[PDB]
Amino acid sequence: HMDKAYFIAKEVSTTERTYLKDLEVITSWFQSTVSKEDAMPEALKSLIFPNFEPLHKFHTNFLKEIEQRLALWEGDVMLKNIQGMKHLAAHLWKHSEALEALENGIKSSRRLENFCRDFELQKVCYLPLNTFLLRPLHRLMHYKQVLERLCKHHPRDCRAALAEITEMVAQLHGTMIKMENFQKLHELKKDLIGIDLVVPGREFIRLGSLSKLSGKGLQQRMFFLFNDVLLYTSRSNQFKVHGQLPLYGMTIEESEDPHCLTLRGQRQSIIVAASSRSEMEKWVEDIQMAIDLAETMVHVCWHRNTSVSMVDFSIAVENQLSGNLLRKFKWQKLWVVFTNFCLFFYKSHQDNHPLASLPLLGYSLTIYVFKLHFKSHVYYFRAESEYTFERWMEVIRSATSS
Repeated sequence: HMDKAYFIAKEVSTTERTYLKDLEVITSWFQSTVSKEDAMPEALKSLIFPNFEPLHKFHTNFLKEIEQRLALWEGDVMLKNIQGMKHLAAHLWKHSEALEALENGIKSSRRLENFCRDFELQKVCYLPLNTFLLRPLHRLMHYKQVLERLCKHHPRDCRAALAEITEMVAQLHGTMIKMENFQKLHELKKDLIGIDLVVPGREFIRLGSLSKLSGKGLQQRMFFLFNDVLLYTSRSNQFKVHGQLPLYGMTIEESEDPHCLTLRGQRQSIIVAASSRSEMEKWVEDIQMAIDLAETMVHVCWHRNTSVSMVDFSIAVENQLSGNLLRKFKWQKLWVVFTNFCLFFYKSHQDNHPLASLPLLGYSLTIYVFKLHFKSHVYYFRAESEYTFERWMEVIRSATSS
């Protein structure tokens, strides 16, 4: 074909091909590492897997339907299977129950904790294990994004799919946010030492690097502003918390005694130096808005002096885009995955092991070929189409520089 409509189907199939590959990190890869141990209680094993395997055996049947229509071309398949997913919503409502359960067992069974982490260190678990339990619900969003873009292009059946998906996703908007802020709350507690942070009435705002001022000089420390408490590190294996600063009620003002600002709390007060001008201006609004309302990416941020928000996290999720393109410096052809604001390189399509991974924080996008410039490391990327070159920068530029 030779138009923007057909090119969409490629994006769908190519991102569906990795979606299944993510389920195969559970219905396949995590499955065998469970049956080999028999260490997971039959109460939990019959709670995570029964709600997951049908997703694979269906979306594989979806994939055989769409890729078939691709081969015929060189619409209806959407509304057909989208109407079919409605017989899967029940499973998706049991995901939040699972993620909460998968942590109550790690907080008790020391075997499960020592094993789950040991599984996370496998080279198929390219993302933290918890995030894989969300993918069945994330594929709901990226179906909306595709079917919306069709209702913009085409000048009747696509209108049914964007209507069906919306009502569906907006109904699953319940768990998709509860367990959304649950994961990045729990995973944060796996990188922070000296806390012992899972309060039911607690949310996550943002985190990042802010060169804290001290009597000595300036000291770059990590800052994790939560709903109620902003806490910070002290620079062994993980990040050792220094002190806490309960928000309500504190006063934050600008300063001159370095492009910075102070934070006078009702208890203790500290002076924080920003990384830029809009690193301050970003941190300020996130802080005061969490004060007024009160009435890993960690190592990447720390090592590059940038901040990441829940506001930011949901952005690099709506901007998930997998597919093929070519890469070389001053061509290698490889299957490339974009997820959690990070690049992932694969040898070929049907792999299950990342060749390498490019952390896209601080990288600048410039110029069917774009270029990801950063400090000294410079990469060139040639996309395989005209729409896929637009769509590639579409997700990258929105996750990298702006």
